[PDB]
Amino acid sequence: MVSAKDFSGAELYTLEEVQYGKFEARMKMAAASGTVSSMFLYQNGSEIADGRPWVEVDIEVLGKNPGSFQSNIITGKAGAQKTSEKHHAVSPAADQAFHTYGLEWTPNYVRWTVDGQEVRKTEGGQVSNLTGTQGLRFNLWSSESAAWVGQFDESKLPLFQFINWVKVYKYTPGQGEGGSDFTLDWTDNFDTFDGSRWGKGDWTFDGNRVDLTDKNIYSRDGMLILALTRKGQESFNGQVPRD
Ligand SMILES: [Ca+2]
Repeated sequence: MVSAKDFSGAELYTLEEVQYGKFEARMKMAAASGTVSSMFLYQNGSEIADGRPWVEVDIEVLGKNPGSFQSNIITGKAGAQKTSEKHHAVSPAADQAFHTYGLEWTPNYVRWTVDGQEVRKTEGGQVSNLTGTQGLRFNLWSSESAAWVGQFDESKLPLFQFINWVKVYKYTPGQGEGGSDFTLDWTDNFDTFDGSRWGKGDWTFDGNRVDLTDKNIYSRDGMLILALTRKGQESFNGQVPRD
């Protein structure tokens, strides 16, 4: 899908969705005023305004402040969303080093972790409204809401978000591993783009100044790269960072 938008971004998403689990991703985020660099659980179809419930859990690095990320739980329905934005410091800055971002989802709570340390845990409330299944996604784009992400600093493009690896665990309460309540299910070390596991976004949405396209996701040197660039300049010409 293609529009006249001058920029292209990326959205990586799992082809399958699941109910509950732990999701970890080792990554280095991208950040410039005006950008959004993320990791989120998402129930496909939530955007359908037919009275259907919205189910989503977010980790979003807003480009204007690379030293922190916003957490969020989105429930309710399209046009009538219920949110819970919170902010958490990340050191060193999200775009300066790799960190391990974790999301835990059970029937009773959602937990956010950075390098194994909890930064947020929500129990009940919106967690009870996270029904159904959710897929694991990551995207990199730029919001037209200057108040949320800051004025768009186009001069800083191109930008790249690097994903070293992803681990997904099944929710095994009381049956988990090492005493925990999660059992490792699968891991992707991104030595390749595995199309049997992931999809690449190929759409855009209002408020996004970029087209999400398949040309903005690729792998090199054990890293999955998400690119935010001007249209036609999606290729990465640098050296992949080491973790
Ligand atoms: Ca890797």
